[PDB]
Amino acid sequence: PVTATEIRQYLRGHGIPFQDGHSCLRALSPFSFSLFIDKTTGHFLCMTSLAEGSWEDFQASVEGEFEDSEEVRRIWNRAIPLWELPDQEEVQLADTMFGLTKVTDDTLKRFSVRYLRPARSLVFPWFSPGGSGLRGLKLLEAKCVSYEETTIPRPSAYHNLFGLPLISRRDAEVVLTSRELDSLALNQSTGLPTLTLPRGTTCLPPALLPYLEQFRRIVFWLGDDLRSLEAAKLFARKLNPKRCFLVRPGDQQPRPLEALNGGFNLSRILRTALPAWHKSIVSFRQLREEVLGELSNVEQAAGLRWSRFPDLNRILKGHRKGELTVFTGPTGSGKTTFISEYALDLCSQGVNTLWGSFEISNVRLARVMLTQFAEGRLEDQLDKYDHWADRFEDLPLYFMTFHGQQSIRTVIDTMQHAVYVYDICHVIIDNLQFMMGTDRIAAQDYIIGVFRKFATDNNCHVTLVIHPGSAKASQEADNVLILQDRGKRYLQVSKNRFDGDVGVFPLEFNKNSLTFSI
Amino acid sequence: PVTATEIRQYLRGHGIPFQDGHSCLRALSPFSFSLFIDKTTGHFLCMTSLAEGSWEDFQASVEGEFEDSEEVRRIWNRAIPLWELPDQEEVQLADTMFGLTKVTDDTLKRFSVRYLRPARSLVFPWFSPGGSGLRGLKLLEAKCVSYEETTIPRPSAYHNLFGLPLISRRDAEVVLTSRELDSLALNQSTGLPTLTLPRGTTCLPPALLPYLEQFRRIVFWLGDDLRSLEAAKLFARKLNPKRCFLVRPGDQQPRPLEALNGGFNLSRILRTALPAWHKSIVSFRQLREEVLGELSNVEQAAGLRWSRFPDLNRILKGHRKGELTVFTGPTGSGKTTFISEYALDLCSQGVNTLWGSFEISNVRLARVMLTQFAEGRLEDQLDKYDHWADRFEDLPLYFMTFHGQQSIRTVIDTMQHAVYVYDICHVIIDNLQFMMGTDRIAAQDYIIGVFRKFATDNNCHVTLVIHPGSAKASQEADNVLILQDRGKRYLQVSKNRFDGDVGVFPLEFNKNSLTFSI
Amino acid sequence: PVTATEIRQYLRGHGIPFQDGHSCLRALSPFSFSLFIDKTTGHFLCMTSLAEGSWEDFQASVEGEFEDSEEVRRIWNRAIPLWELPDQEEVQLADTMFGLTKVTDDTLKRFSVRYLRPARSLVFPWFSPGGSGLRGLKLLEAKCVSYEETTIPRPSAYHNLFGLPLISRRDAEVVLTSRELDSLALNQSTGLPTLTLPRGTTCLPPALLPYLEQFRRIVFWLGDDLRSLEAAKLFARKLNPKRCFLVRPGDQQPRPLEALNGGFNLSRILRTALPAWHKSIVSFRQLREEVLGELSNVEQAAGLRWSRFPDLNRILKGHRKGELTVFTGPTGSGKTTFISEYALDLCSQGVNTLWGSFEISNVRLARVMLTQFAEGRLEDQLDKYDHWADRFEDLPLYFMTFHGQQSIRTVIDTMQHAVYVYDICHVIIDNLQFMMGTDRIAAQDYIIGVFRKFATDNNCHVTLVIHPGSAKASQEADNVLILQDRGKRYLQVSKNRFDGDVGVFPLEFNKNSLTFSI
Repeated sequence: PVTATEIRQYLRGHGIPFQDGHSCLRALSPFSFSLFIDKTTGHFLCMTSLAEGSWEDFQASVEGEFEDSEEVRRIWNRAIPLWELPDQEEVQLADTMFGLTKVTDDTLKRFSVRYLRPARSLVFPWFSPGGSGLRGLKLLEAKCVSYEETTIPRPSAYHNLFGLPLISRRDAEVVLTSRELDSLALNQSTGLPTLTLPRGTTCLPPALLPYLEQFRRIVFWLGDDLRSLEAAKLFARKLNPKRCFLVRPGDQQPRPLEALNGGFNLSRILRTALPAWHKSIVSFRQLREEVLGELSNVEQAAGLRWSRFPDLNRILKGHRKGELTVFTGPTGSGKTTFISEYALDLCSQGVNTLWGSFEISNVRLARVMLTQFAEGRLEDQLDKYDHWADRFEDLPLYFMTFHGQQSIRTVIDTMQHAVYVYDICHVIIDNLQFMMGTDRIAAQDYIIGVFRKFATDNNCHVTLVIHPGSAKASQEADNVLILQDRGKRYLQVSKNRFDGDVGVFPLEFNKNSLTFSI
Repeated sequence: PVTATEIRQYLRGHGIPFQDGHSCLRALSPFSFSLFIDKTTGHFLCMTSLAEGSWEDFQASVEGEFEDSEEVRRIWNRAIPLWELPDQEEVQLADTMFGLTKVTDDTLKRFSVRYLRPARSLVFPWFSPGGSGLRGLKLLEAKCVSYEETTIPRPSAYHNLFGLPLISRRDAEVVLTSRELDSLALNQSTGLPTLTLPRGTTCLPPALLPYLEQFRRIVFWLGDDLRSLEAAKLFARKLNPKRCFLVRPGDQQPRPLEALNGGFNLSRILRTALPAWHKSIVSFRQLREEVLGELSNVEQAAGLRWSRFPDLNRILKGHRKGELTVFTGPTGSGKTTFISEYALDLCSQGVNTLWGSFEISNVRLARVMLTQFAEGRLEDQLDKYDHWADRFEDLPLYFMTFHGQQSIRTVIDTMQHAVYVYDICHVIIDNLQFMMGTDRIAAQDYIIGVFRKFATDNNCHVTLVIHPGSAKASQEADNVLILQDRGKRYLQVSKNRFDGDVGVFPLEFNKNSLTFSI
Repeated sequence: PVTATEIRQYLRGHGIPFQDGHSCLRALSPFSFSLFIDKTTGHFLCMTSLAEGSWEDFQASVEGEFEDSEEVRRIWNRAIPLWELPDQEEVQLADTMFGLTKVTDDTLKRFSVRYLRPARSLVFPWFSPGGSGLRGLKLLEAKCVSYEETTIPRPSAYHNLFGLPLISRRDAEVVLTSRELDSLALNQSTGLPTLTLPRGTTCLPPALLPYLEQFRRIVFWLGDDLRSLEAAKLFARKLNPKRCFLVRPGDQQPRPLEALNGGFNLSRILRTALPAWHKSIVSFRQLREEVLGELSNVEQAAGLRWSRFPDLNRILKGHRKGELTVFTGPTGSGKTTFISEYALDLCSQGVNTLWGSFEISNVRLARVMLTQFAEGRLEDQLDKYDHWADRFEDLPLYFMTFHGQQSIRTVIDTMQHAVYVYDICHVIIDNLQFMMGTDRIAAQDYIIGVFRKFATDNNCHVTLVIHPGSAKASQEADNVLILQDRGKRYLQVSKNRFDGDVGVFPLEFNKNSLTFSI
């Protein structure tokens, strides 16, 4: 709830000379403008003092922390660099499975890419911004051709930008890659500075924003799918899209790793980058690639495909961004368990989800959702609980804890804050009456319009569950889901913004596994 | 009705330099910042002058007390220190009943733990903050394994923090314990400073807050039950939860006394303390312990169990915090006696209750409630009245006296003030019409919403008795209780927020003992 | 959303001395008044520094770009000047096809008109304002007598004013010509300075306005049709019509190229130019030519004739300027495809069109409109896609991208901004309900009146498609189009402002080509 003007006037209180630089303001550090203040969160960070915290921490600091030490040097010491391997069969097998046929040993030395023998996996080190020891390791394993990502520490704390020590202060152009292998190929040929997102197209933590402040031109290259382009656009809004460019996906525009392997020239691809910022009026030139992609990716024109609800997939046909849907049904039918299952299935595919359930006792909700993840009854499997707990704490999944605050204004800024900090791509609220907290009809209409305004402006998909349909709700909402009863129930959809397809299908619910089936 | 800004400007009137320190502001004492002013009550207290009083007393002091002397030194002189006992059988029996097998004699000397021979009970002394003589003694007796608590003077005035002289000014970390024996074990192993609450998880008087101002990190450890965690959270709100941490209860997280006896490492338990302050958005990491506890303590998921209303227990299933319930019934059925019985039974289990009865002549109400405590007729037992009077004046039970004030705003701040000063966990108001004080319907709806807002924000359970049901009351309220007549009556519940269970059961009322039965 | 006063006060902030000159203010360049600031867009441009950008760029420039290099010198080197050709048959054939019988070799040397041998086409060079190398080439080819226009680079970026180096600073009179050959004849006889519009009567980019600031008297001569006169009037509003004059079309007032060839005196035509600015009251003197033209051009009294809807042409009889029409029909009839076809057919004749479609996913709309341009199915013709893409990116066609903005005020200024920047002569909005976002009826009436006010004031034709006719809409609107169903549909018109002709005709829609037929 702190605006940029409030940040500026607070700095003027201490008389600290600050310069408005892109996203995070730069000023001389009181504890050459090393001090950086986040525009939206006020999270301070110094390039020299290396101090981080909240805005309230900064306020208390002018009046009058972490080590992250883990047994990770052992893994580094027990792994051999790829370019220092005298073996012939081992290295040839290594590049074939990881697609490193065209990767030269010079790039390996520059990026310090290491290889581990016990599991035959790549090693991607994390270097401290201050030149200290290793901060973490990222491991990629090839299985069959599928790549498995494993990192130490947990992915929620993994904030490594590959090539950060390599890039210099005199560099203004940087290209971001969703993976790390494609970054090696991109730097090998173009030679321009490049960086990799921590968890790919999952999310971009704001802590990494100050490191990218120096660059003036930024080109996004995060895959070869419409989902990657949408993820790039969300990332663009954080970094003042007036200073960044995009590379549209296409048949002739593959990923940098495949482009070098396939022999296609990548300099032309980088040259045809289109601006991510547009005026209120645009021409067809900035849309030629998008229309071509939709013409050959009609399956990608919609959202992701659910792996547990084929019947829902054949009617809704996807889960887009910005669209708002409303779910409703009679009480006592467990309409709160289904939405947890619906969110969990989408969450398993790499979608950021946020839970703002009210009057549900979210502690109990976490238990129900975890049982759904286990696809069974966890009471009997209490012995094997740590294994599923570790698997549970790697998906993008977050919860909202409101103790006394219930106003509509309060929840909006917190939801907006959540999107900025963790790239929340999906928000679900269980009870809307608790937010309240002809008057009831008018109040219900007002809050629904606010959510529709928030969903459209922020492009984040929002799902509202209604506890007793409401007047004027259908016009504002894009989709409707009704779970009626006849533990057997059926879902009926009578409004589809994207497709205009309606229908109804039955469902079978089992309390043993808390998972619906048909 | 005095805000923090009003406190600050009043200090600026005299020009006293004050520093905003956590909860109670620190300033130089005019009668090194010894003077402390409470944020909510303004109760001044000096570390050197040792002067206490109300905010109005402070205002009158700048313009122009107690001794608490009791025959308690006799008990101390007639008791022998545990570490100075040459007997062998006596000391071995003493530790077995009190669970002091692993307690070393060095800890006994440090804490000056004494033992009394006539009744075989522990002695816990109270030391004055200024280094004066003893202020009180706390006695714990083991009977069968049950511990009985007896203190001199009365528990309402017992404000002793065990280990207060022991802790130094250069200590920033303190762990609070609900008992005293576990504090001895905690200090024996960890060696970190620790303190004990006066009456355990009952309440924390604000007078003890300035003594804890010096510490920056505070860890709560008040038992191994969900009730203890809830009590810790209420205590956290008083002491700026941004500077305190919590230890969640669990099977692998026992009390410090049992942890040392059981051999479990306690350093790990202290290391995994989770912050008591959270943002508006949280992840699953800060909820792993809570969901595990609810999975193995399903009986503790609800409130306490009544010892006198099994029929009410089988439907309501508990008495939670923050939930609001409304009681109603026809006049002349003695609906005011039942609520006194309902509060008294919960009060007997260690729950703070406040009475704001209007148009009931609370002096008469005290007589009725006391007769219910005696479980019979006190008219015949007038000879044995002092014994029950002493037993009556040790439960947490308080009353509200409103002579002329009837406005809704006035009662809200007084109720809020009562919670801050004595940890009021339950508020009951007999008559709502007296507070008033289509107009009547609108006024009744407004005040009910205010109570619901107050109950939810402060997490204090509030019960309203309605004197003739009301429109729009069911939606705002969480539970409904109706006492209809057919001195035989029956209670019907048609709304259960926590469980959704409804029913109706008869009751038999006897005027001889003023206690309902079935 | 920046007014002229805001521009003036911002300049006063830096203390830059600025002089209010006609359209674009003149001031001393900080990076003799070389700096020019656009009144409506603030697009800065310096005659010496040669720096261009947006108003926000100017704001950021005071705190603390393009090359357009193409292989065009090869074409110039491979072409021979017309006056340097020793051939006799070739030059005689060249002038007969291009109508250059009366053109003298002296004019060719002065304007540096070149001729290319491989395709037998004229060459019109583009010179940089700073005297640098060639910026572009315009090619005119004669085929049978029809002239084909081809320019390098794309017409959207062609901003060449023929004769700009030739005209001096001491010239106050300039005559604008829609073509280039007529400019050569006009300068040959009159000898007065003259310039040519980049794409003729299509549009006048604001970037060319500062170059015409020096001239005080401007005479428009853009053809011999009522459309040319209307286009001249729209151009007049941009350049303060108080300083410009018009030449009315007529039988005795042909184009300058034909006037010299036909032997008619052109000095008299230039002398009888009428002012383009009039008071609120006028006499018949300034209307004698207009009434004569309408008397002999009754076919030109209305708008253009559609080349794909003869049935619609026989009833509506044309597409005028300033008139507002409303289109409506039942959903699911593809009423959004027809309006794209209607706009595309008019766009193919040289009419600037703007798309502000809402809830249509304009990226998909571009695909549908492009398929209509191909007059068939592009899925099978994906191999021959670049050829149609190049043909698609030369018509005047623009789109509006609104992500979160939906207010009526926002869309009005953007539409007004679009007209100023690109001479938008046609605006079509697909969904009006999305702009919203008895109250609905009042809101719908208000926005329709705003569009009617905008259409009448700006003389731009606006078409609104209504998604369910509305009350009070017929009175404000000028024409109504209804597409009912009985994929066969029929269009009914029941209101014609210009003609008063009503009727209804059927239509046949084919999904293979997405083009209606009868």
